[PDB]
Amino acid sequence: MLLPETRNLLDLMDAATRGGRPGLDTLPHAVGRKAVDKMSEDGEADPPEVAEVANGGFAGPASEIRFRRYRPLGEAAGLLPTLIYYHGGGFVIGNIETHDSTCRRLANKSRCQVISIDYRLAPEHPFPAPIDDGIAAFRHIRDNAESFGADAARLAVGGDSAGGAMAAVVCQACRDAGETGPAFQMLIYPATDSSRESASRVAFAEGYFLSKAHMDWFWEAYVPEDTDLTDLRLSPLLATDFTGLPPAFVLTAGYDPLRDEGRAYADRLIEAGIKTTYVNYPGTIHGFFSLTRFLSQGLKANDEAAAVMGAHFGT
Amino acid sequence: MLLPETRNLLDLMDAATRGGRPGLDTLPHAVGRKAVDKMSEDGEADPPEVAEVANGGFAGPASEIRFRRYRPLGEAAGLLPTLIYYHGGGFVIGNIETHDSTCRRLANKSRCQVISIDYRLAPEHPFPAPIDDGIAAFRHIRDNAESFGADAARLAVGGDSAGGAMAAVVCQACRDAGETGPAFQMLIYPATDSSRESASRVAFAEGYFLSKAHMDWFWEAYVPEDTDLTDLRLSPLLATDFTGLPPAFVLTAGYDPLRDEGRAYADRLIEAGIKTTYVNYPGTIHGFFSLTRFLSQGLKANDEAAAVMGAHFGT
Ligand SMILES: [Mg+2]
Ligand SMILES: [Mg+2]
Repeated sequence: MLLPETRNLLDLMDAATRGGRPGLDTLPHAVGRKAVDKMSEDGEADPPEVAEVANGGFAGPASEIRFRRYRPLGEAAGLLPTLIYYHGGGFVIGNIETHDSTCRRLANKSRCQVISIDYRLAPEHPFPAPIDDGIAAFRHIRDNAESFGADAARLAVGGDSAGGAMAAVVCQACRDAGETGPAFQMLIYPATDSSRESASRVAFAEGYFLSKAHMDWFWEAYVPEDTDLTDLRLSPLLATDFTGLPPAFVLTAGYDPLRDEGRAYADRLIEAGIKTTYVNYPGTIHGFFSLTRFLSQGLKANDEAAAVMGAHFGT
Repeated sequence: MLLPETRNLLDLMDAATRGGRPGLDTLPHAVGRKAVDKMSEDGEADPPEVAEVANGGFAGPASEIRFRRYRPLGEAAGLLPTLIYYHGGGFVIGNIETHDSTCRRLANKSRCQVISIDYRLAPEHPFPAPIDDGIAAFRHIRDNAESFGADAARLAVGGDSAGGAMAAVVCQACRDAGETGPAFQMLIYPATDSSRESASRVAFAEGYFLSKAHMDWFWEAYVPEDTDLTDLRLSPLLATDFTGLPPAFVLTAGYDPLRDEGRAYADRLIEAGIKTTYVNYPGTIHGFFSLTRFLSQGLKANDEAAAVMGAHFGT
C-alpha cells in the first residue's frame, strides 16, 4: 500500500531507532522540542526564493505573537490574497522555521502572500492558549489587513495537523462569535475529533505512532485533566451546524490515523452546502506535507493546496 | 438552492422569449444542433489568447476524427504535459467551437497543452460510436505523442458532462484492454450511471430546463432500444474494480441531477486507493464550466481544474 519513498523513509526512521538514542517520550518537552524541531527544519525541501520575507510581532492575548510574511515571486500588487498559516507539531513543537520552506513554496505556487504564525506552545502554555493565539492572529491581521499588505476580501487560514485543527477552529470561532471569518480554509490532514477513536485511529493504535501510547507526551502537555473532550476547540467535527463556514481544501494522507476524521470533516462541509475540495494522497504518511526532503508527494501536495487556494482567489 | 449569479442567468433566460416557445428540442440534428451549438459558443467567455492554435485530423475507426491543439502562453518546451479534452452535449450536440474559450483558459492556467476532440455525434452515430471515437483519439495521441508535441508520460483525459463520462470510460477501457492509460482524469460533472436514478436525479423527476420527455429524446438519439444500461461504457460507476485507474479530479455542480453519481464515482476512486480530488460547487447548474460569459463560478472551476492538473504534472 505504501509508496517506495514512504517505505524508504520509514526504514530510515527504523534505522535511527536502532542507533540507541533515547525516545522522544523520555525527554523533557523543551529538550525534545529543540531536537525534533532541528530534524523538522532539515526534513523540509531546500527553501525556494520568494520576493521578500518579513519578520515582526504584535500583542497577542497574553504575549507577543511573532509572524513571518512571505511575498510570492513575481507578484507586484500592493494588497495580496493572503494565507494565515499555523504550523503543526501537536501544539507542543514546530515553529516558523520548521515549515519555512513549505510556506515559501505555498506563496510562490499560489501567488498568495503567506503569513506563518508563531503561537504559544504546550506544555508551557496548554489548551486553550495555542488556539487563543491562533484566533487572535487572524482577528489582528483581518482588522489590520492593509498593514500586512493583505486583501481583506481574500484572507485564508490554514495549517497542517494541529495547525489544521487550529485553522478549522478559527473559522468556527469567528462564525459562532458573529464576526467576519476567513474567506477560505486550507486543512492539511487536520485533527478534528478528540472525543472518539475512528477506525483509522484504531488501525495505527494497534500500531506504532511513536510506539502507540507516546501520543501522551503531546496530549498530556496540552490538555488539562477533566477538559470536556467534546469541546469544539478540541473536536471541531462535533459542531451542530457547518453552514456559514468558509470554502475549504481538505487533504488526508492514506496511511494516517487522522485520515477518517479529516474526510469526515470534508463530508460535513459538503453536506452543509459549502464549496469543498477534498483530496486523499494514498500510500503516504502523516507529516508528508512538510517532510518534502524525503517525500516528493509532499511537494505535489504543496502545489495542489496552493493551486486550489490561488484558483479560489483568482490569482 | 442557487447562487445570485445563477439566478441572474435564469432571469435572463426567462426574460428572453416572453412568447416564442423556443425551449423545445425535437430536432437537434442539423439546425436544432446548429442553433444550440451557436448559443453554447456565445455562452462561453471571450477566448483568451494562447501561444498557438492548430487544427488537424486523423483516421478514426469509422471516420476522420478532428482535433484542435492549444499551446499555453509562456511554455517554450517542445513536449508538454497534455490534456485530451472531450466536449459535453449529451453525445448529440457540442463541438470544438462550443468549448473553445474553455480549452484556451484550461491550457493557460494549467501550463499544459489541450487537445480538444471532435468525436462522432448521435443520432447520426449512436452508442457506442462517440465512445469508440474518444477511445481511438486517446490511443492515437498516446501512440503518436511526439507528433502532437505531447509528453507521453503526462497525458491526461478530461471532459464535461457526456465528455466527463467519455474520459472516465477511456480510462477504464485502457485498463480493461491491458494497455497504458491516461496519467490523469479530469471529470467535470460527469454522467456515470445510466442504470439507476440517484437521489439527485430523482429530485428532478419533472425535468431539468428540458422536461423529462424532452430529455428522453436526447437519450434515445444516443442509445439504441434494448441496450444494456449496465454496459460500463454507459455506466462506468458500475465497474466492479476501480484499482489501476489514474489520479482524478472530479467536480460536481450543486444544483444538478448528475451531482450524486459524480460524487459516487470519486468515492469509488478514493476507496480503491486512487489519488482523487473531489469538489462540489454549490448553487450552480450543470453546464456552468463552459457558460463563462454569464457565470464567474465557471471561470473559478476552470481555474481549479487546470491548477490541480498542473500541480499533478509539476508545471
Ligand atoms: Mg529551513
Ligand atoms: Mg468562441
